[PDB]
Amino acid sequence: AWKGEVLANNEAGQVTSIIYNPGDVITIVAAGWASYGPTQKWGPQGDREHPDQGLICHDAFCGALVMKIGNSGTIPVNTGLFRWVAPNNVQGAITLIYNDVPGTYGNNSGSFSVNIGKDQS
Amino acid sequence: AWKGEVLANNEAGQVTSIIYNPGDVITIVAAGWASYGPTQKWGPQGDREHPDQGLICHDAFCGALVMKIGNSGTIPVNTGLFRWVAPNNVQGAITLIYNDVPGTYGNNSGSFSVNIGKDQS
Amino acid sequence: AWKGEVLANNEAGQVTSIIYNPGDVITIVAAGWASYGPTQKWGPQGDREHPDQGLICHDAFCGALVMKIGNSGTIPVNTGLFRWVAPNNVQGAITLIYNDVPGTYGNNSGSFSVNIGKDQS
Amino acid sequence: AWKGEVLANNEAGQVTSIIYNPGDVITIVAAGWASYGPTQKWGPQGDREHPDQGLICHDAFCGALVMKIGNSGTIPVNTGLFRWVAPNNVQGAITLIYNDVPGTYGNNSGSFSVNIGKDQS
Ligand SMILES: CCNC(=O)[C@@H]1C[C@H](NC(=O)[C@H](Cc2cn(CCNC(=O)c3ccc(S[C@@H]4O[C@H](CO)[C@H](O)[C@H](O)[C@H]4O)cc3)nn2)NC)CN1
Ligand SMILES: [Ca+2]
Ligand SMILES: [Ca+2]
Ligand SMILES: [Ca+2]
Ligand SMILES: [Ca+2]
Repeated sequence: AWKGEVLANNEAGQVTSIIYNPGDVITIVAAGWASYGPTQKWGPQGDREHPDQGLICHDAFCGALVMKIGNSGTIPVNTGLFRWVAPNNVQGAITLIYNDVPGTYGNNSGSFSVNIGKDQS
Repeated sequence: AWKGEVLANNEAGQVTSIIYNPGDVITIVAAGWASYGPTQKWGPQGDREHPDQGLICHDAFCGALVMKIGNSGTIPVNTGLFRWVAPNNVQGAITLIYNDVPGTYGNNSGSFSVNIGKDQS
Repeated sequence: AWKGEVLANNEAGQVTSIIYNPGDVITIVAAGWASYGPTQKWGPQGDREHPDQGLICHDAFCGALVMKIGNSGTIPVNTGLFRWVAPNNVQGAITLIYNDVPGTYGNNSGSFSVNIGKDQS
Repeated sequence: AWKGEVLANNEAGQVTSIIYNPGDVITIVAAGWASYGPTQKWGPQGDREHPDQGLICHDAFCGALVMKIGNSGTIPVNTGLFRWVAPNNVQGAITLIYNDVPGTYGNNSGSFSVNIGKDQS
């Protein structure tokens, strides 16, 4: 299991100790407050009212928590995933990332606190 | 396990099929959008900017997801709980509840989706 | 989870810290060597050659590991149980017991080492 | 999870679907009756009275259940493993094998019924 923080201004994402292998079932729970620029902060679902201006993940809101598994595309995480199997046979190290537009991370603030564990299988 | 929705307008909350017993380890993941009156909506951590005017749970923000276990007082859930064990004594059915001031749920809207499961212990 | 020894000469059995509640899924692994009287010893499946002369559990061999849940009748455990649900209407503390004839435990020897855990549900 | 049987007369062993990866926690439960040649039978701990005349696993009795993980040496299983983590650098498919002297499996009989699962980690 892994626990740690994902900073909103960290464009490269936060590598975890979790390697997702074939057959794994995982659960993720994320909490906390972050911003992509505004004074206001949002939780791990991000800002539902904000337009997509070239986000790294088009299937989550600006300011949401997302991830990559190995060489996968970005996958939404939001507040978390319950007893979840990765689609399309993706595998590898899990990296958590704040959803913003590339090159605009420098004004971001806050972080999310994230737990990931493997479940029974 | 149990999956369902918790309406922001329901002062009675949503009973689940999960009975929390001593020593149980549980995980909850919550998502969605709700409001305690204003046009804006917030996720399950609620509105960090809003003062407590008599909330049912003084340890979570207005608009956050909380729960009771049996006849306990309210306990924060927020975006969820990861492999969590209760304080000694609580037992009984989990009921999920939107955090607002009693008598003021009339103008509330939206809902949270929630998954609850028992973990290894 | 619980880990402990169950002595073969212990007619009252070994009460564990595990309380089986409705809906629980459990796993048990048992190991070791014990005798109901003879000089040789057998594992937790007992002695497949030995006739039943009034055992506390008629559905396991003499020298097998069995259990009660609360005030239930005896239930076979043998080498263990994998992700097992109890019959309806059985609940309470798990007590582990060596399978022998009542009043004949005095000449028994050895013990079984047992682990019990609750699984995801 | 894998469920199946391991024949006493199968010298090559039984290659399961469980790929043990770094960090995994596994549980195995084994049951049943088998023999290395005699008309008598033993459970998955094998025959405690029998000398070791060149067994594939010297840390278990003749007639016990043992395993390999990838290209590891043999590891005793006996009646099972409870929430077990492998030695460092040990990884790969789990092969289950009856413990007998090489070249002497042809007179063996019976089988053990075996369940393997991955636990939470
Ligand atoms: C008719 C007599 N039957 C029996 O004795 C059987 C076997 C068990 N025996 C006992 O528990 C005791 C104690 C005992 C003493 N020894 C050492 C002498 N026996 C011996 O060395 C031996 C060796 C081999 C075999 S069978 C043989 O085993 C090989 C691997 O070791 C291989 O698998 C071959 O394919 C297989 O044929 C038997 C005995 N050992 N145990 N004696 C009463 C209980 N009933
Ligand atoms: Ca930004
Ligand atoms: Ca309101
Ligand atoms: Ca006896
Ligand atoms: Ca043989």
